[PDB]
Amino acid sequence: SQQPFRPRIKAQLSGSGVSGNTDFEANYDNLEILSQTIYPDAFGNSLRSKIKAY
Amino acid sequence: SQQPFRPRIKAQLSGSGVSGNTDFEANYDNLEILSQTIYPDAFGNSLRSKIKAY
Repeated sequence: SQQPFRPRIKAQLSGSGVSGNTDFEANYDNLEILSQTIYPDAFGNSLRSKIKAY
Repeated sequence: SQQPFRPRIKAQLSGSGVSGNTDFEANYDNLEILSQTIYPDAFGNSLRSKIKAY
């Protein structure tokens, strides 16, 4: 269902987590999503033939 | 077979007529027929599309 498409990446997690008994809320890691929009493009070409006899 | 059409109406009589002993030929009435001619007319409209891809 061809539409302008939007592919997304997620960056690498690059935080220190938690050590030992510390719970996750002391260092939550941030998921980051980057995006791009790809709009379609129509293009074509045609060939016209001669008369059937030829 | 939709040809040009021609309807007709019969007009209503007027005119004095004859009185007494006067004979009919002294005032003949006119049986008047009126007609109209309706000629057909062709008319139409159109919508063109963009490329199938669009």
